[PDB]
Amino acid sequence: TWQRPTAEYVRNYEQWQSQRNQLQGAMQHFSQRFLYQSSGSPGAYDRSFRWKYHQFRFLCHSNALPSHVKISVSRQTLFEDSFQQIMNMKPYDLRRRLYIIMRGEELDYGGIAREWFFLLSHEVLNPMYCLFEYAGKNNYCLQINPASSINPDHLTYFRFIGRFIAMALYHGKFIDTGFTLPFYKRMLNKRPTLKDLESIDPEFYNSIVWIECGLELYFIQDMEKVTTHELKEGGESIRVTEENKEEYIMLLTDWRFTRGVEEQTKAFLDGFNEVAPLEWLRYFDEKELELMLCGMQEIDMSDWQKSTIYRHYTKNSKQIQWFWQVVKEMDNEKRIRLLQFVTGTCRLPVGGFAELIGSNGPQKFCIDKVGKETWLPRSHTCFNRLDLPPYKSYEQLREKLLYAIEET
Ligand code: NA
Repeated sequence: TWQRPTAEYVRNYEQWQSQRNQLQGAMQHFSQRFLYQSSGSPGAYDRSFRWKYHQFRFLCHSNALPSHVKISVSRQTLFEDSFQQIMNMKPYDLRRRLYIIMRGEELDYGGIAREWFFLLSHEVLNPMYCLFEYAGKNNYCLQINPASSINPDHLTYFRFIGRFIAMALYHGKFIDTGFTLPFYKRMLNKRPTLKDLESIDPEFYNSIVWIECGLELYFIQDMEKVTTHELKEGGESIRVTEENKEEYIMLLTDWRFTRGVEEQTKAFLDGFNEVAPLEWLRYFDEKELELMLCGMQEIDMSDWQKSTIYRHYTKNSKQIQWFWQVVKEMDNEKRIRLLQFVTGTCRLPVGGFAELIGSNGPQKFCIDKVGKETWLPRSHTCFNRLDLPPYKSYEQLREKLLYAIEET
């Protein structure tokens, strides 16, 4: 199906199948995700996630056509069945209440849509289709495959994936595809930063940082057969001057997050926007959007504490005592946000904090002493690591930690 089989296609195929067995189990765990209880108005603006969710919800109700639509599918042909129906419906009818009819299976229509959204959100990752790939080891750091074109229907598929994610959000259902924060940034129209490069391509991040005694470069980029690309008009001709670089770094970073995925992302965003206008997400930051789409979980504090590792610090060290106390003080939603800051996602694997994964593989939540008291804490999400300055007080740590976290 589409791409010929590489050695690495075979590898990714098996991971996906295993994922399907695992997913079959995993639903019980997925069903205890939650957001907020219904309300229509959300009351007076208060900067909180709660208010934003309600306001959004409200927009979805208010603009909903009445009655329902039947989406008819077979369990073994979920992707293909869903695609046809959805694509042949007219986006506004997807705003009506969803009745998902699983063929041959007979009360809990909410329960069925929930499972359908979950299943389908894994089925789209199928290495056949060639839509996505992973940057790190195993299934670390999802991204659109630059070579999605190998599948000649790929843009239509991306458009459908767009409607599907808009429907999850529009009907308040959770998906589990694994999109990254920079991908959400793009749905919000925020420009991903250099910091964000570290999340997805840490070594590329290092090179950009290093970028005066340094070799020959051109406002051009080589992307892979091969084809080089302009990076602004007639860039081949335009020498990057080892002291004239911002244009290069900026455009580079921007290009790293748009290399060979421009039409695919456009197509994804038109699909989303037909169903639920992107304008409606205006209040959300990229972590809040992830939350809307994936759902909150209860963060088990003790699981967190147990499976944390330290560097130049023990559990006894004063700064870490202060850390855990502050975390305890936090409500669940602030615990999630700290989780997103340090690991780049609000999703926790099946068993909990021992299984945590980084770029390199198994990689538990880490805290090292590294800062400058005047510096705020910082993270390296590829390594699930918090750099926590050896602060000189509880209130020093608490202010800074809270600040870095709600920062955007
Ligand atoms: Na991570």
